[PDB]
Amino acid sequence: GSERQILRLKQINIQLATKIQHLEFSCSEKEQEIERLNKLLKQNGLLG
Amino acid sequence: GSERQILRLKQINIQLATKIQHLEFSCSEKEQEIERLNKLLKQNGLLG
Repeated sequence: GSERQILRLKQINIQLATKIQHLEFSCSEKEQEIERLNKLLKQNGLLG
Repeated sequence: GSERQILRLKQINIQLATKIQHLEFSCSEKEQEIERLNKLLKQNGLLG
């Protein structure tokens, strides 16, 4: 009964650990874009 | 025994699920930041 949770949680945790690495890269990619756009605004006089 | 192993797996689980929620919120806020920057660029003639 109860012990069957062990494999379920082990496998879910592996999936979640992988998902964290894919979201870290996606978030980082968006940060690089924000920096690029900020610079473009700054070079054009529009970032204060 | 197995009860304690399960408790530990659940704690890891919630730690991972909480980090995913956070990165989903962070990613979304960055996409909104990208939208706002793009709209500024568009208004100042920098996006064609």
